[PDB]
Amino acid sequence: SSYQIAVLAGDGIGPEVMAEARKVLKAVEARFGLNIEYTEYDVGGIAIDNHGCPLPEATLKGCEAADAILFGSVGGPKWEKLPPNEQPERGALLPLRGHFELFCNLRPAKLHDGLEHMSPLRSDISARGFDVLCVRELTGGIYFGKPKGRQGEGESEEAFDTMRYSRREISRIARIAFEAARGRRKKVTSVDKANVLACSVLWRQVVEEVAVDFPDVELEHIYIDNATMQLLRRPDEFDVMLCSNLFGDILSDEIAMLTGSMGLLSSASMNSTGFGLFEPAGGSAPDIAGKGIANPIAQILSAALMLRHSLKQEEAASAIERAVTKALNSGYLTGELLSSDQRHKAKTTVQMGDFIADAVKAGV
Amino acid sequence: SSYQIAVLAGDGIGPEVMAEARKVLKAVEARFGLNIEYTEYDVGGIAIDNHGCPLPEATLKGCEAADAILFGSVGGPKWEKLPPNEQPERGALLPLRGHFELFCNLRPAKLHDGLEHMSPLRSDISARGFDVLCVRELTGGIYFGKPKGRQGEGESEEAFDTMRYSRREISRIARIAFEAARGRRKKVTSVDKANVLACSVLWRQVVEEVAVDFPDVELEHIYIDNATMQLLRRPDEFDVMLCSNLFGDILSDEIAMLTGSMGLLSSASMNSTGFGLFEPAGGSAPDIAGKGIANPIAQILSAALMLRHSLKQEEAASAIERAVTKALNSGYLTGELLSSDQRHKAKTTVQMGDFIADAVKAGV
Ligand SMILES: CC(C)[C@H](C(=O)O)[C@@H](O)C(=O)O
Ligand SMILES: CC(C)[C@H](C(=O)O)[C@@H](O)C(=O)O
Ligand SMILES: [Ca+2]
Ligand SMILES: [Ca+2]
Ligand SMILES: [Cl-]
Ligand SMILES: [Cl-]
Repeated sequence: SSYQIAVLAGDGIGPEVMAEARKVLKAVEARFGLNIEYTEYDVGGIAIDNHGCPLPEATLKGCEAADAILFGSVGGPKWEKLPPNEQPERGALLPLRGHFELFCNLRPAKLHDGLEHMSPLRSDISARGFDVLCVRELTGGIYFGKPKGRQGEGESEEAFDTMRYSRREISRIARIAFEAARGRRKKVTSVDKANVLACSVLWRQVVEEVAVDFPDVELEHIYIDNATMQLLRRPDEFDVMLCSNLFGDILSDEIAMLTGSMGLLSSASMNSTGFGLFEPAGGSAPDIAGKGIANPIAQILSAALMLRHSLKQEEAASAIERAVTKALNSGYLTGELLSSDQRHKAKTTVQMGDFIADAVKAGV
Repeated sequence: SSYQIAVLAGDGIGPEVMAEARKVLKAVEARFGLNIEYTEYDVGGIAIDNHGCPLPEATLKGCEAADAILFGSVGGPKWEKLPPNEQPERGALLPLRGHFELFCNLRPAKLHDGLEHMSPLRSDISARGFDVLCVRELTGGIYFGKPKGRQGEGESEEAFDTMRYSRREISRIARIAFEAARGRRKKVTSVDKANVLACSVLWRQVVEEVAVDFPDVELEHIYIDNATMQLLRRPDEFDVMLCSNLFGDILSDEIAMLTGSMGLLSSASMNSTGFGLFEPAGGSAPDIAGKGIANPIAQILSAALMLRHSLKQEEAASAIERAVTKALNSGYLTGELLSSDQRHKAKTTVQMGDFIADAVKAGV
């Protein structure tokens, strides 16, 4: 019936961009007759300010009462002297993922036509283009493995983290990657360090076991140091990249930055029942906050991921995506998408959201 | 008195490039009156073929009787179906590092003048240039931490690796990085994941403790997912990058590939007594082997690192480096350094070594 969304806009540009996502959602709600109710909750640094911790009890409970979390961004210089476990970004995101079992992170990164010049890639590499989905295991591996901590004092004081995966954890993230490849270009590149790590040995072994169910999908394996090199040089050769938690973290940010256009990229972190956490791929960009400069496209597109993946509102999700395409091909781009001689054509955050929501209303 | 070198040329191009390094060493030996004796030992795939394992007992003992290991490259398709712990690359390199306590890996990567076009970076980024030394902790962390293995069966079978660092391990790699920065551009970027990992919390804490002894060196910290993004985009902003084992592995290969010219880059892995293992940064490139095509500069420069760091032959090391510079500025470049319209000017491996050794002889 009537969906419930926990809106966790966080810090920096999170609120001003979330305002545009919500604006575009309003247009989609009216066009498709969706009944979505939203409640806002403090998270990250504003929650520390307001409630003394990055993930208040009340915010968590709001997320459990929701069908999805629409999440902005967290962190900023203000909290960047806090002891590393009280800090906003890890203190909002890791417990969210752990509590809701959001084991699947999807971060698709593509080079958009006309924006090749912005890619830090050499012009003939960006001109080939790319389109790489990183599928990253989000609730296991070295992030949540135990023992973690430290023992001892002085020179022999040591600290430790345990990277741990079971067959079950690996197979459920691998199926996600194969299924995604199946509807893309039918190739999974599994990324590990199987020459060094026992988790990676089992990782590679299991993802190969999952492959039997996808005889139309090509699987190759690559070590993470090789994957990071190869993506800099021929990112067009990857379709779906399938990674454990630490590796996926590194790789997803790497190809996102290779696009040159992070303010266009969004993220889905989902559990097996369709609940998920939907967010822009970039940070809270505190330096540009409250200035009407941030690109809201990433947050807008996060709301379209939320519609699709949690609310099963595929039409609505697709309408927002095309209203974004339309912006991008009708000269509605924020300042960071424009070369320095074109930076005077920059639209503000409000202008971007206004356009994109008008487009949805107009039947794009 | 008379130095002893264990020559472990390995597989692929390792031998034909090592022949050029040895040729250039002969010229340096004659010019500086150095008495260097060399013994060759099988390692990697040729050792599996010849002795049934990648690091024969006899090879190890040859390395213990040596002042340094001059190491080529290991691995190739031939051994790439072996169970992952019998494989040549990990089976030669990790036990070498562990046995000789080679905790310090130095991999300097710079963009050479005139070779900017080869960098996968966008032209205005490569034109700024860069010069980044990755200092990577090589004997600890998740590579050698215990417990490592697996337990269980079926879906609940799990495997595990332990990332472990002590204050002592961190402080000795950090001093190396600060000392290196001190003689470069006086900045250390320490790379960790302190927002997630207990090893990284202690890592950051300790490297900050080491910093007190280097008040002329700026220290900043960066997370590894951010470091991999930032290096793609503004690699000119880094001087020394200081990393743990897994992270340094990823980062050193990333900036090496950002140079566009891996066949020029070499590696030093050294213990605290000056013994070390010296090797080209790139692999065994099996596809181009025995064809007189491989760039020997990386192996030649590995021999100059060996002279400097193990044999305390600074003059000799410097003479080889300048003979390399001279090649590179006198039109002696192998095929992979030349744009496709200039690829007819390519020199062979023998021609490169001949030139570089002539240059040393001539008093470069
Ligand atoms: C903030 C940090 C814990 C987080 C991660 O490592 O997952 C961030 O890097 C990300 O990619 O969401
Ligand atoms: C082969 C592998 C074990 C090794 C490493 O991870 O150290 C290689 O990647 C390297 O960089 O030397
Ligand atoms: Ca990240
Ligand atoms: Ca490597
Ligand atoms: Cl992991
Ligand atoms: Cl490590």
